[PDB]
Amino acid sequence: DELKPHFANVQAHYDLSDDFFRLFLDPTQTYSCAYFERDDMTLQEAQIAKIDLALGKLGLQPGMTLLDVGCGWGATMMRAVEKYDVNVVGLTLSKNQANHVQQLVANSENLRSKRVLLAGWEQFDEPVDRIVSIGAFEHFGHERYDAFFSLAHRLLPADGVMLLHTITGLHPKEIHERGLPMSFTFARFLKFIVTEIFPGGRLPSIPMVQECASANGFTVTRVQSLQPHYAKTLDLWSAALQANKGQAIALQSEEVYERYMKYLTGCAEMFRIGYIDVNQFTCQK
Ligand SMILES: Nc1ncnc2c1ncn2[C@@H]1O[C@H](CSCC[C@H](N)C(=O)O)[C@@H](O)[C@H]1O
Ligand SMILES: CCCCCCCCCCCCCCCC[N+](C)(C)C
Repeated sequence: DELKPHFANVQAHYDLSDDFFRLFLDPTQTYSCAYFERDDMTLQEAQIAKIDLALGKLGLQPGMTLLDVGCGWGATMMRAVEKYDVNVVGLTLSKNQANHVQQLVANSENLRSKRVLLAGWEQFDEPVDRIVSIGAFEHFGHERYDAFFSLAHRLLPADGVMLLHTITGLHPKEIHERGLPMSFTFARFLKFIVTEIFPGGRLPSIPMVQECASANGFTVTRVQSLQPHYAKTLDLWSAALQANKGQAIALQSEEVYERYMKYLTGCAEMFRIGYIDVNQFTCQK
């Protein structure tokens, strides 16, 4: 109400078709950087490793209520429930993800409380014990960053903790100063992504996040980069989508197929050269 969630911008991507995303994401449908804890893990094992890495920093205890901001297709929520025995609330602006997670909730045999809402954090006003947000922060926009942290710090308990996992990047007009190549290919890359893949998307800077967090009552006790892991994650995603080209075009179109391949491979290369990063910020209240 005070802040209208950007449903259209987010749904433009995530509500394309579950069957389409199923063509390149691992079984859990985790759509974020995996963690190859061991160099020989499969994409699936690596995604669970990333979920445990994030959830393991929140000091979870049975009965707690965990808030997942930008729950995607629900893998993180359901593992928090099954593995850590905490109640959960997931927020998403995607209709298909909400509907999908609602089915996981309907068929769950676990006794804990699980809720999924087709709503943004902008509309969530319930006290929670801990918060986890992986890959959603990039959709908030520069004009919501402060509002987001203020809300998170408010809803959390006295000794609350939020694990914010988000992509971060260097400004093109800075990579050029240090004498690094392809500063133009990078700027052009970012434009393509924000206009054809993630409308309204914004690339956060580590200093930016650090600033908004501290300025809102949080103490970032740790920053962990998984940069190299994303290049790998993206290469596995593009490898899968390519072998599924036929199903991709059939379910969608050659236009969508070609566009997503450019997106996936392009991102992988930008992580490979290190112009974009991904970090988990442990935010202590
Ligand atoms: N303002 C907002 N409030 C709630 N969810 C939001 C949001 N802006 C973006 N999101 C959600 O953030 C997610 C980005 S995709 C990441 C999904 C999941 N966390 C995973 O790691 O697999 C989507 O589910 C999108 O709907
Ligand atoms: C894998 C995505 C890499 C994006 C690199 C930088 C380009 C644009 C700036 C970011 C804005 C949108 C980010 C959306 C991230 C979505 N996922 C969590 C689903 C990957």
